[PDB]
Parts: sequence; structure tokens; C-alpha cells
Amino acid sequence: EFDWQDPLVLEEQLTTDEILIRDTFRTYCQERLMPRILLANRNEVFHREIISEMGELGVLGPTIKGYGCAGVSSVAYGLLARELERVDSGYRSAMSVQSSLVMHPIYAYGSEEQRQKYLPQLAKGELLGCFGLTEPNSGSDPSSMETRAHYNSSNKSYTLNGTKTWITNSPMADLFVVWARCEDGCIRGFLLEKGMRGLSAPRIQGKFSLRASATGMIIMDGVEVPEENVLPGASSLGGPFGCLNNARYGIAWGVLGASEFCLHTARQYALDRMQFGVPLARNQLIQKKLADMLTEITLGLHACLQLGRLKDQDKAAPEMVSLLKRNNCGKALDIARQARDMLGGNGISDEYHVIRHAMNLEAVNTYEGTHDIHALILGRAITGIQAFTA
Amino acid sequence: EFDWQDPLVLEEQLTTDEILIRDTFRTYCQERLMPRILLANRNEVFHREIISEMGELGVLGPTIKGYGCAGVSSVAYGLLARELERVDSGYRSAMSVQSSLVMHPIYAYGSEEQRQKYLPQLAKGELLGCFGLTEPNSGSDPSSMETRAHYNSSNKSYTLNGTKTWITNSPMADLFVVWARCEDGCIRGFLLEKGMRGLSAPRIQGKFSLRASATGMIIMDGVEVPEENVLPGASSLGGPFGCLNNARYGIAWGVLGASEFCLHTARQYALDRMQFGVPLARNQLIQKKLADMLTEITLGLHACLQLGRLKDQDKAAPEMVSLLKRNNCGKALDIARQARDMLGGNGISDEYHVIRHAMNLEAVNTYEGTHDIHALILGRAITGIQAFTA
Amino acid sequence: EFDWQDPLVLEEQLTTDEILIRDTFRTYCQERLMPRILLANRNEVFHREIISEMGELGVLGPTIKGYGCAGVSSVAYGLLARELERVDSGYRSAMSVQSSLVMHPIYAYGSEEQRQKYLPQLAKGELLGCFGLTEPNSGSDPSSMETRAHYNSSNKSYTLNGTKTWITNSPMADLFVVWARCEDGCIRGFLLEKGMRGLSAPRIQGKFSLRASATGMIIMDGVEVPEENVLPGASSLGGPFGCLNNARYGIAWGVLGASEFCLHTARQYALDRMQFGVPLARNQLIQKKLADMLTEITLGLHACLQLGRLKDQDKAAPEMVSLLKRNNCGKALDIARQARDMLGGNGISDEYHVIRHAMNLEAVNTYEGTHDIHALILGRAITGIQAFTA
Amino acid sequence: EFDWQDPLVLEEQLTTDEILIRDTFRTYCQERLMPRILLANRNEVFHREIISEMGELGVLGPTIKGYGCAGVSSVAYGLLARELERVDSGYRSAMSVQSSLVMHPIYAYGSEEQRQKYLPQLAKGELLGCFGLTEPNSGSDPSSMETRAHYNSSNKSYTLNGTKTWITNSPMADLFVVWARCEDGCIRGFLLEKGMRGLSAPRIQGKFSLRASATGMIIMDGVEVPEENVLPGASSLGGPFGCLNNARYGIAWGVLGASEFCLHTARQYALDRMQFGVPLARNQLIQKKLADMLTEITLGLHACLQLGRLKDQDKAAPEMVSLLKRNNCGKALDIARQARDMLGGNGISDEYHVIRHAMNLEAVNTYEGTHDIHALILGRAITGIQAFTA
Ligand SMILES: Cc1cc2nc3c(=O)[nH]c(=O)nc-3n(C[C@H](O)[C@H](O)[C@H](O)COP(=O)(O)OP(=O)(O)OC[C@H]3O[C@@H](n4cnc5c(N)ncnc54)[C@H](O)[C@@H]3O)c2cc1C
Ligand SMILES: Cc1cc2nc3c(=O)[nH]c(=O)nc-3n(C[C@H](O)[C@H](O)[C@H](O)COP(=O)(O)OP(=O)(O)OC[C@H]3O[C@@H](n4cnc5c(N)ncnc54)[C@H](O)[C@@H]3O)c2cc1C
Ligand SMILES: Cc1cc2nc3c(=O)[nH]c(=O)nc-3n(C[C@H](O)[C@H](O)[C@H](O)COP(=O)(O)OP(=O)(O)OC[C@H]3O[C@@H](n4cnc5c(N)ncnc54)[C@H](O)[C@@H]3O)c2cc1C
Ligand SMILES: Cc1cc2nc3c(=O)[nH]c(=O)nc-3n(C[C@H](O)[C@H](O)[C@H](O)COP(=O)(O)OP(=O)(O)OC[C@H]3O[C@@H](n4cnc5c(N)ncnc54)[C@H](O)[C@@H]3O)c2cc1C
Repeated sequence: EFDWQDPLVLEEQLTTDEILIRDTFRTYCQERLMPRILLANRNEVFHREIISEMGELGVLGPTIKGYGCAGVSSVAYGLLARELERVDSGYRSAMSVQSSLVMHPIYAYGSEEQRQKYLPQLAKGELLGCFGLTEPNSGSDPSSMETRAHYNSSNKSYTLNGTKTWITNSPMADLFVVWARCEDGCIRGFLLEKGMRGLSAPRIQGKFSLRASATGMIIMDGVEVPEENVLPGASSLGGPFGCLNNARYGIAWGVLGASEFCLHTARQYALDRMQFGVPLARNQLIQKKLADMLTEITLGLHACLQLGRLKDQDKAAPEMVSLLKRNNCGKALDIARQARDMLGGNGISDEYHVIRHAMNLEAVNTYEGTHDIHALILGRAITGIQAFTA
Repeated sequence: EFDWQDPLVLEEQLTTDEILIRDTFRTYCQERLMPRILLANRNEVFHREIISEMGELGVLGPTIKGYGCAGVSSVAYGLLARELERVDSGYRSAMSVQSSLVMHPIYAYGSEEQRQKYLPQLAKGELLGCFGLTEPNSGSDPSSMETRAHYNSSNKSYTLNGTKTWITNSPMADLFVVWARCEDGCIRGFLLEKGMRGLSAPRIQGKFSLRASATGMIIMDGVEVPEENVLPGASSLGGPFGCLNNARYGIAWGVLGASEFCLHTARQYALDRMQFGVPLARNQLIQKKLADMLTEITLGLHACLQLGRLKDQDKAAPEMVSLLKRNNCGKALDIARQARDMLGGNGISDEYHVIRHAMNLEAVNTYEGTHDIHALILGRAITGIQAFTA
Repeated sequence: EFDWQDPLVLEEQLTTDEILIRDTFRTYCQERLMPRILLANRNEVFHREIISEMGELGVLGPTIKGYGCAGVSSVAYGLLARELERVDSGYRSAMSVQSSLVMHPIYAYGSEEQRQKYLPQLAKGELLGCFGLTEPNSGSDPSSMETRAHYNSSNKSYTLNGTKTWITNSPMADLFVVWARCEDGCIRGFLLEKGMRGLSAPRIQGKFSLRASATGMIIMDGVEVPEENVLPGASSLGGPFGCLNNARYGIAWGVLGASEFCLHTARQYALDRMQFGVPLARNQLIQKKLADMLTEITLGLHACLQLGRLKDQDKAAPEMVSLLKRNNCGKALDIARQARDMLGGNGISDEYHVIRHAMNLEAVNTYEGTHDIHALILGRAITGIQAFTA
Repeated sequence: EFDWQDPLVLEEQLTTDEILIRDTFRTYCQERLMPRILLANRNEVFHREIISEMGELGVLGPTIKGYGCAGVSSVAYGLLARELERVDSGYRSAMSVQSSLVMHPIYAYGSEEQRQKYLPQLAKGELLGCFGLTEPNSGSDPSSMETRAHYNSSNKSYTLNGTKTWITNSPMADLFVVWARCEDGCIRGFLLEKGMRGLSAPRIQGKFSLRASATGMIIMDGVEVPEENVLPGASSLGGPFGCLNNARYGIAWGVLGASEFCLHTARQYALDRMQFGVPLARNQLIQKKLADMLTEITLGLHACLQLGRLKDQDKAAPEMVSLLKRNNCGKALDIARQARDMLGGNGISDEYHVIRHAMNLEAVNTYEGTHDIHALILGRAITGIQAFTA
């Protein structure tokens, strides 16, 4: 009766459509993505085609209704993220950005003109987007951003000056969703396009996490943005923070995919690998580790399902997402690390993949809110007292 | 939108009946049990009346259909356990025994005569029962039990000899469900009654955990048991192990009640207690602890709900129960310990209750399968390889 | 070559005198203290005689030179604390107070008259002292104390008003060293004596930690203190904090005694206790725990030795003591908890002693600076930035 | 008085020579090694010159007396390892191999001819050596090695067949110390030299740990070894295990260097980096982490000193080394991981170095005995019962 691959029977909680979506995508991930990841991660190569392929599959911005989007459930989105990360976090990162940080904001805060113009191309993967929020001196604290947008009443345009750093996709992006503080004090979102004079996106080197993902900066040297390129629905941090919650939800699901991959790899290895005349799996010390991995993965999976259902009922609060994002990323990191220890020397070889996941989850536990920041977010909600600053 | 008392909205997952049952019982627990626990735990006093009271409420053996039992869902049973333990583990222990270790076996493995005869009295709390499995040299390993039952073909009866130890309720029990190895090699269950010649149940002293619970031994000096007092439905360890899973399920839910109590107490204390001119809740170190407690409690609550639903569909496997029992008891223990540290000096006073829960959860994490035994149970299920012995 | 009872050979680091002192005291502790601890802890009984006995042995205020004191090394003091706590923390607490919190301050900040008058009696155990610093609203933050001392220029005396709580020895104390804020803003130390009008010391009930220790309050209802009873060498928090470091040093050593006791008990139990046809010690899960316990104990022992040597050279800084106090108390707590889990059901019985140590170490990790406060103390020293307040 | 860079004043425990040695080497490491590590690690480049340079400095095989070796203390050796690893584990690995796994065995188990012939060249870095013990199917269990050596009575030589894997330095080694099982059942050590027919040493690719170190295999296709190339002092596992303890001792010290580097980097970063209008160092959550790092580093440093002193007195047992190797490597890993989390996004860049140490320590915690194997080694010593196998 017990199936270690699905202890609490998540399967019977999914709809036929969700199950169908998951399996279909899984096939694509295993057939087209797994075979390119080894060298991609080793030589820091991101295949632009990947976005086009996922575009044809209609996986980009799946929860969006209309504009060429699937219009599927939040749970389906979570299931998609899990299958992508089961392969690699870098790949899932590229998809999170396109879906939740680029398409979503244009959909929720954009004008109908902007939706009509960008969504269809983004959905089909014709345009690669990026989300510019973080800056050299503004990470956990967005109120410290220095990127400014000055209004030109005569030209009915804005002039942007600033630097965004650690931006996923920027080096090969076509559309840039940038957040800058305005003269009125409010921070707004601007749509920039490659080619605009004064806009640069150099690549960041020396990464030892999310190597199969393109990461760069966004340097704006007096970039002039037409008024029509401004997002009319966002005013102050609420716009970005809102988008952030959608990306974080996808992340809470995704890391479970990476964990499951690590669990499966460690398990099979423990059964195949022999020392002292028996398989490693025969040892108590080894079995306890496997039990811990399965336990944490399971608790996170069913919690994510619940959040996904609440989300579709418009009953999901940002704190809920922080709770699972923080929990799953932290737990996922520990799992990948244990798995690495379990494969011994072979574990430091990327040929065995676990080392790649352990490295990748390092970055995942940091971006979209650090583990400690999310704790403080929960702390504020629990006590009603803010403790970020002094 | 966010309610820290129910982060993922468990409430909307419960039926009106379940909610009604929970609240009704909660009222009883807060009005009748909380007021007696301070001194009960301090002076090791178990109020026999408690079983009668719960009997009138019809909370005893709630999942049983007929025989004067409520016939409620597994989730309802879990909800009941949670409210009882929110008060004290010792109290919930007395109820777990009566319901899952005494009534359940008589219901599933007993003859119709035994059901008709015992269930109604047990349901109303007229009879206090106990479950005798563990022995001085047989704890984590039941195959080592030395209690033997010899058959008397002439009298059509059995003669039992042995010692059961660390038995909840034994000192004031009326009915004893004892497990002994038979001459044929199979271990069977026998129903003994206070008064039988050769049967003794002395109390155990020096307990510093579950003090409000009566704990003793069961000494059998050639006790003669009529054949009709044997449970015809059990043959070898499967009978007790089966019952054990039902008790463990209730335990997985219960410890969450104790955790929630500790969380609420620590939280309120952090808000009321002031040092350095501000409430303790203002400190980052304090807020992280609260965030961790809420996180673990939440993951366990929704996992338990899922298990409860599967259980009512007859799709629950023993491994599922081990996973949650091990997880929730371990996590609950850490939570009570953190809470104790958070109340400082006052935390070692039973007047603040947290110290009582921390002590109680010590025993809970040990009985009904130790934390490590459950890991091995999961390990066997995951690898297909047994690692209990060498 | 390897001796698990002393992995890094601490023995060859001790002087013949230190070794002699340790063994002599050990004999007393095992012969006179161990036999009374079971019931003492169970019924909350502190034997006043214990202080007289240690007085005859000359163990009280051992580092003090003259006044009938041994005048031994700091390491000897640490060794003494370790042997006392190997028996019980409550007992070591009574000795820490007498030696470091009562005798030391009178020795360092007192007038020659006060030394001549009190030290000899305290050294011989004729007088039982206590240290009154903590108050209901002043624990981790001493600047919040409300006990005030008003000067009476005419009578050349002070009038004290306030309440000290959670004070070790107060219910049966003869001498009270109380700290109160003065009209000039500075906090001074006053010597009070039982019998003074307005002075009350009721006992605290409901303790589930350090039960063999007498703990009470110090209520001062307009107590008049002669000027000669004021400690001329202390002015503001430096006096108490200075004394505190001496007590904390003894604590860092002591908890290692309790840990060693828990390690030895768990080890022997694992060898004697059999399940699954072999001793528990045969299991990998069990052996890892023992390895962890030995490792932490060893690291702490040699660190304490080093601190002790520096101390005698007047090169010990308060931060050094915080580091070891915080480390050893935290680690000791984990060790006792693991040991308790290792003895299973029997572990919750005080007959097996481990449960007593686990409970006791709860209080030890809280008093003389909480685990988190000491972290902040280290944090300030490392960064040069204070983070206690906001 | 308190200096966070040396809490317990290790400095006053070192001799003038040891201090002189440390500082002299430190200068070399910071001036010649630090500047090459960034790209070395990034592009997997090991500079052969490094061994020549350390050879001129006389740091190779420092504890050896004569043969052109320094003949310094064990503590000096530890101090050297700490300064090397403060730069990079890969670099220290190359030195550990040359000193403890190549020079030491030739010194202790070799013939005078072999010493005269190899030591002088190894000491000056003229020859690069490697230690071949591990095989594809023989890691934690050496008794499973398949490399065999057949004796040729006629030629008075041996023929070796087998494969060694994960061997540090092999791809550019001149001398190979290989261990093979003989026909008599005993395993002996053979000295091979590059150029011998049938000997191959291909490089291993895909490493994501110790990248600045050359790692390869040793394939022996019927390699013929003269009798004079056999180590006359080793017979069965004792030879390699003996050498292993010397390398492990150096490792226990070394990882503390990497930890200190991570602590210093995280600390400075916390002081320079600002968010929410204050330096990160102002936050409680940040300060606790720093306190933990300093605590563990300190406990390990003084324990290592003690072991080093015992070693020079020939009183060091293998278990002592396991205890510190296991402890320091495990703790060092946690420290590097925390530091990485503390630098946020920048932490995944090798430009900030912490990510390199975290990756490197992964391998260090695995080789020379895994964390769990060392636990079992301690477990056997503590209980007298072996638990490696079943
Ligand atoms: C691979 C990768 C891809 C990324 N892609 C994008 C992208 O597409 N778009 C984008 O906008 N950003 C992106 N980012 C950046 C991510 O959003 C930011 O890295 C994160 O928000 C940045 O904070 P920080 O790195 O400056 O960390 P900081 O937090 O400033 O500093 C690091 C440490 O400080 C701690 N800390 C901070 N404040 C406090 C406090 N008040 N109390 C206690 N502890 C505190 C943190 O928890 C952490 O441990 C990416 C980052 C990475 C690594
Ligand atoms: C308050 C209380 C009430 C109880 N009430 C009842 C009752 O009503 N009815 C009843 O039948 N029993 C009862 N029990 C007993 C409980 O069921 C048993 O205590 C538990 O099953 C007993 O095992 P043990 O205590 O002997 O532990 P043991 O496991 O024998 O030993 C303790 C340690 O050994 C470890 N260990 C054991 N085997 C292995 C292995 N193969 N590998 C690795 N580690 C191992 C355990 O995990 C544990 O840490 C009660 C116990 C308590 C404390
Ligand atoms: C058995 C026993 C015997 C004692 N004997 C004596 C005695 O003889 N003499 C005496 O003077 N005292 C004595 N004490 C009291 C001890 O000195 C005090 O209990 C301790 O200093 C009191 O602080 P608190 O209990 O109020 O804790 P509080 O710290 O006020 O509150 C508890 C929690 O708040 C946390 N906290 C507090 N401030 C901060 C902050 N700024 N940031 C983050 N976290 C914070 C603490 O770390 C802790 O977890 C005794 C206590 C006990 C339990
Ligand atoms: C960078 C690097 C450099 C190296 N350089 C050298 C060198 O120069 N010379 C050399 O000889 N070797 C070298 N090695 C290899 C090192 O000595 C071996 O990797 C280690 O001994 C190999 O064991 P394994 O990798 O097969 O692990 P295995 O232990 O076989 O398997 C991995 C896991 O199994 C666990 N495990 C194994 N047995 C048990 C048991 N009985 N009970 C419970 N758990 C168990 C381990 O603890 C571990 O977590 C190097 C390795 C690396 C990564």
C-alpha cells in the first residue's frame, strides 16, 4: 500500500488536467532538457531555444487567461515548476522570471495596449524578458534603490539613470521590466527594450550557482522611456512585491523537484553502491538520512498543494507564501547537501548531478527574499511588531 | 488576510460536524481539565472521573460504529486528540489507550459476545482499560516478550505468566488487554479483569514525564483466563501492531495541540514581557523562533489532515503513520523546549505550563515507537532492506 | 592508548595538587551527596548540612587567599565544580553562590572589617549566603532594576525597598548580598542579615528544575541598613558583573560534569540493555550519539583548562567566559536530552538520573546570562556594535 | 583585553620557532598563492611550480628529521596547514599528500636506499608524488581493494594490475605510492615512477570541489615493479592507515584556516555592507552567526594544539585524530555555508571566495575518512563493539 514515491498520495488530490499537464511537461524536460544540462552547467551556457520550446508548449505564463496563454490552475503552475527544477534550478529560474516577473506584471498593472503588444510574444517565447529590481546597494531593502526616473513634460517621457545587478536573463533579454523611484516619491515600473540608447546589459562572471542561467546587470545611462512604456497599475513597492509573491509561490514548488531528484539519486546509489560486502542502503546511518529527506519533501508537497488551492480561490496571503518559500528552500538545501555526502567522492563530480543541485539551491535560498528576511516577515505577522530595522 | 492562528486555513477543510465536535470538546477541556492540571501534574494525581466525564460526552472510541459509540470520522478523532493534548499529554494518553488500544482491538479482533459485553461500558467510561504489551526486556522488540500463555485442555482455559511494565492506566484499570506468546509460537491477546487471582498492578514512582497519568505494571502470577476471554481475531504481532497504528495516528495530531499551546504561550509572553525598554517580541532572535514554531506546526497539521482523509477511505498505510508520528513528536519536543527557553527563569515553573509540556513530550517521543525506530520503519519501506538488526 | 574517559589526556595537564583536590572531593561527592540526591530532588529538599560539610572540607571560596580559605588555583575551582555537578546542578548552584557571588564580592569590594567578619564564617559554612540581583521586571537587563536605597544622613544608614526573585538559597540564607540603585544613579551592594525588620524570603514552589536547591525571593519593606554594611568597592553594575564572571567560569566547568555523567550512564546502559538479540551499543544510530557526546565534552574540557590557566595569570576577559559558558551549557543540555532518549522509557524515571540532569540544565542554560544574551555579548566584541537594544 | 582574532590566546601557547614559521609561511601564502587562486580555481589549473616553491621554503615533509627536511614540531606542521588552507583546500591537499602520504611512508616503512634516493628530491619539490589507495569499488572499505601484485620469482619483481581513482596529484605525478593486495593476503606498498610501461594517470573532469588541485586515476596494466621498489616496512593496512593518521592530523588544523578566512570575510562584509540604513552587523540574527563561528573555531584550535603536543610526545592515538578530523571538517563546512548565506547574492560569486571554500570543504569532509566513518571509529573505541558491518 505504501509507495515511497508519494507517501501521502498527492496524486489523488490532482485533477486529470493537472496530471496531464505534469506528465506532458515531464516528458519534455527529461527528453530535451536533461541531455543538455551537464555541459550547459559546466560551461555556463544558456540555450535561448529553451524559452522558444517552452513557448510552443504553452508553458509560459500558464495562469494567465487569454493572450495566447493556457489559463491553467496555480497547482498546475506549481507542478510545472517542480518538473523543471527536477532538472535544474537555473532553467526554472528563467521560466519563473518570464512567467511571474515579466508576463504577470504586464498583465496585472499594464495597459490593454501593453498586454496586446507584449503578452502574445512573451507567451510564445519570441521575446525574452527580465525583471530589474535589485541594485548594488539595494537587495533585502528596496527602499534604498537609487535608480531614478525624471519626467520630461515636453517630450512626455521619462529619463532613467541607475544600475540593476544580479538580474536573471538580462544579457540576452529583449524586454526589461525596471523599477525606479520617481520624483513624487513613488516607485514605478518601466518597460525598456534592447537597443534603447544608453541601455547596457553586461554578463556577470564567476558564478558557482545557477550556471546554466544567464545572469547580468542593467545599466541605464540616461535612457529615455516613452510614457506609454510605463506600467499604469503600480505605484510603490506593491507592484514589485505583488509580482514577487507569484514567483515565490512557483519557487516553493520547484525546489521540491530538486529535492526529489536528490532523494531518488541518493536512494538508487545506496542500493547499487556496495562497501563492506553489502549495499550502503543496509546501514542504519544511511536509512535515517533517506527517512528525513522523504519526510521533509512530503510535508512541503502537501502544504504547497493547499496553498495552490487557496491561491485559485483568491485566499492566499503573502505571509503564506513566505512560510513555504522559506521552509522548502531551506529544507531543499539540506537535502541536496546530505545527498552529496551520501555519494561520497563521486558526489563532487557534476556527472552525478547532486553537486549541481546543492550549488544551485544556494542561490535559490537567497533570492526572492533570504531565509532570514522571510522569518522576519512571519515574525511581523505573528507579533504585529516589525523587527527588520532598529 | 493572514491569520497566524491558522496560516493555511485548515478551518475550510473541516466539515461542520468536525468543527462542531472540536469546539464542543474544547469547551469541556478548558472548563473542566485545565483547572485541575496544575496540581494534578505537580502531585501525580489522575482523576478517574475524567474518563467518566469523557464517556458521557461520547468521546471514547469515537470512530467505532455502534455499541454506543459516536461513529465519527478519523479527522474528528484527530481534532479531539489535539484539544486534549493542548491541555496535557498525560490526559490524552489515558484517552488514546481507552480508544485505540482497548476498545479498537475488542472491536476488530473480538468476538461479538466480547463486543456486546465490553464496548458499551468502555464507551461510557464505566470501565477503565489498559494495554499490556511492553515488558522489562521487550520494548522496541516485541519478539523478545517473555510473557507466556499455557493452554489447559481440561479446563479450556489459559494460564498466563509474565510481567508488563510502563503500562498506562494499569494501577486503576478494570480491564487488561494483554499480549502473550503461545505454545504454538503465535502471540495472542487476552482480556483480564481486576480481581483475577495472581494479577497485580503496582504503580510506578519517580516519573518526571506524564505525571498526571497513572502508570504501572501488570504482574501475572499464574493467572487463569477462560477461553472466551481470548481475542479470536489476532494471531501474531499483527493484532497489537494494528492497534498501535490507530493510537499513533491520534498521537500525530495530539502533539500539535501541545505545540500550539506552547507557541501561544511564548508569543503572548514575548508581547507582555519587557526588557531593555521594549517587549521581547521586538527582538529578531525572538521572532525567528516564533516563525519556526508556526512553520513546523502548520506543516504537520495539514499533513495530518491528509492522513485522516486517507484513513477514512481505507488507504492509510502504517508507514504513513510512522512518518507523521515521528515528525510531529520530534518537532513538538523542540517547540516546547524553545518556548521554555523563551520564558526564561519563569519557564522552569509549572505555573507557566511550558515546562510540563516539554517534560511530557519526552515520553511521547519514546512510546508507540521511538523516533529512531520509526526512521528504520521508513528506511525499510524506502530501500526494501531491513536495518533494525545486524 | 586511547582512553575514552579522557580522549586528549587532560590528566597530564593538571598539577599534583589539582589532581589531589579533585579526587578527594570526588570521594566526598560520591559517598555523601549521591546517596541523598534521589529523594532530595524528588521531594525538593535541600540539606543545609551540605554547606557545613563542604565548609569543613575547605571547598568554599577556594580561590580566596587567607581568611581560612584554601587559596587554590582557578583550575582547581573548575575541577571542584565539575565533581559537584556530576552529582547535581542544584548542589553546584548552592556552592557557586556561596563562593563566587557571596564570598568573592565581600573579598574584592568589601572593607577589611567586612572581610574579617564574614569570610571566616562563610568559608566554614557557618553562614549561608545568597546573591540578590534579579527582579520580577529585571532579568537580562539590570538597568531596569527597581530596588532603591535611600540615604538617611541623620542615622548614617540606607533604607531599601524592592523585590528580588528567583534567588538561590534565600529561604534559608543568613547573609544577603543585595544590589540596589542609589539616588546618585549608581547601583551599590548591601549586606543584609536575616532578622532585619522588613526583610522576607519566601520560598518559590512549582520548580521542575534544580529541585534539590532552595530558591526564593527577597522582599525588602523599608529595610534599614547601616553604612558599614555597604560594599565600598562597587559603584555601577561592574561590581555584580565582575562577580558574575567568576560564577560563570565555575559553571562552564560544572556542566561538563553533568554531561560526563550522562555520557557514562548512556554508554553503560547501551552495553547492558539488549534488544533484537544484541546490546543497544551494537547499533550505528546509538554509536554516533555517543561519539557526538564525547566530542563536545572533550572540546569544552580543554577550552576550560586554557581559560583557567589564563585566569590565574590575570589574562581572562569576560567575553572568554561568555564563550565557554554559552557553549558548554548549550551542549550539555543537548547531551542530557540525547542520553534521556537513549534510555527509552526508563529515561523518564528519576531512578535513572538522566531526566534530573536534563531538567536541571534547563535552568543552568538560562541563569547567569541566557544562551542568546551571551551570543550578543560575543557579537558586540566581534563587531564593536551593540545589538541588545534597538 | 579580548581579541576576537584569538579569544583564548593561542599565541602564548606557541614557541618562538613555531610563531616564526607560521608568519614566514603566511607571507608566502598571501603574496604568492592568494593572487593565483581566483583563476586557478575557476579554470581548474594547478601550478606545478607551487610544489617547487614550497620545496625551496623547506615546508615539504617538515616533521621529518634529516634528508633535507626541517625537522620541526607537529604543531608547526599544523600551523603550516592552517595558513595554506586559509588560501585554498586544494593547495593544502597537494601539500598533505606530498608530506604525509608520500614522504612519511617512505621515511617510516622504506629502506635506507629508498629514503636516500627519494626524500631529498621530494623535500625540494623536484618530484611530485601521489598516494594510491582508493579504488572504484574500495573507498570506506580498503579490504575490498582489487589491485593485485603477483610475484615473479625469476625476475625478482612484482606485476601490478588494478585501478586507483580519485587520486590527488596523479596526472602530473612522478612518484606513485600504490597499495595492492599480495598473494600472501597482506597488502603492501609499491613505489612506481612515471614512464613505467602499462602505467596511466588520466585526469578526472567535472569536479566542483578542489578545482585548483589536480585529481586523476592510476591505471596499472601489468606494471612490473622491481623488488627494491617495495616498501619493506608495511604489511597489511597498517602501513596506509598509519600514514592516513598523519594526513588527517594536518587536515584537522587546515580546515580551521578556511573557517577563519570565512569568519573574517563575513565579519568585514557585515561591517561594510549596509541595508535598512545600518550595517548588517547591527542585526541580532547576523551577530549570533558570527558568535557561533568564532566559538567552534576556538574550540577546535585549542583541541588541535593539545593533540599536536601529545603527538610530539608519541602519545597520540588514531582515535584522537578521528575525533578532531571529524569535528573540524564538519564544523568548517557549516561555517563556510553560513558565511555564504551572509554575503547574499554576492556570496555565489567566486570573486568573494566564500563559495570556493564551501565547495572545497565538501570534498575535505569526505576524503581521509567520511564524517560517519570517523563516528563509527569513535563508537568502536567507546563501546568496544564494531558497528561498521552487520
Ligand atoms: C542567481 C541570481 C539571480 C537573480 N536574479 C534576479 C532578478 O532577475 N531580478 C532581481 O531583481 N534580483 C535578482 N537577484 C537578486 C536577489 O533578488 C537579490 O540577491 C536579493 O534580494 C539580494 O539581497 P542581497 O544579495 O543584497 O543581500 P543582503 O541581504 O543585502 O545581504 C545578505 C545577508 O544579509 C541578511 N540580512 C539583510 N537584511 C537583514 C536584516 N534586516 N536583519 C537580519 N539579517 C539581514 C540576509 O538575510 C543575508 O543573509 C538574483 C540573485 C541571484 C543570486
Ligand atoms: C509514560 C509511558 C507510558 C507507557 N504506556 C504504555 C502502555 O500503556 N502500554 C505499553 O505496552 N507500553 C507502554 N509504554 C512503553 C512504550 O511502549 C515503551 O516504552 C517503548 O516501546 C519501550 O522501548 P524501551 O523503553 O525499552 O526502549 P528501547 O528502545 O529498548 O531502548 C531505548 C533506545 O534504544 C533505541 N533503539 C532500540 N532498538 C534500536 C535499534 N535496533 N537500532 C537503533 N536504535 C535502537 C531506541 O530508539 C531508544 O532511543 C509506556 C511508556 C511510557 C514512558
Ligand atoms: C533556578 C534559578 C536560580 C537562580 N538564582 C539566582 C540568584 O541566586 N541570584 C540572581 O540574581 N538571580 C538568580 N536567578 C535568576 C537569573 O539570574 C535570571 O533568571 C536571569 O538573569 C533572568 O532573566 P529572565 O529570567 O527574566 O529572562 P528574560 O531574558 O527576561 O526573558 C527570557 C528570554 O528573553 C530572551 N531575551 C532577553 N533579552 C533579549 C534581547 N535583548 N534580545 C534577544 N533575546 C532576548 C532571553 O535570552 C530568553 O530566552 C536564578 C534563576 C533560576 C531559574
Ligand atoms: C578531491 C579528492 C581527492 C582525493 N585524493 C585521494 C588520494 O590522493 N588518495 C586516495 O587514496 N584517495 C583519495 N581520494 C578518495 C578518498 O580517500 C575517498 O573518496 C574516500 O575514502 C572514498 O570513499 P567513497 O568515496 O567511496 O565513499 P563511500 O563511503 O563508499 O560511500 C559514500 C557514503 O557511504 C557512507 N558509508 C560508507 N560505509 C558506511 C558504513 N559502513 N556505515 C554507514 N555509512 C557508510 C559514507 O560515510 C558516505 O557518506 C580523494 C577524494 C576526493 C573527493
